[PDB]
Amino acid sequence: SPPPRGSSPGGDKLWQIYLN
Repeated sequence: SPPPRGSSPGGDKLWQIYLN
């Protein structure tokens, strides 16, 4: 998922579910 997080809605959403 996009590293900056808050640069892509789905990116941050599936970030917090993937690395978090």
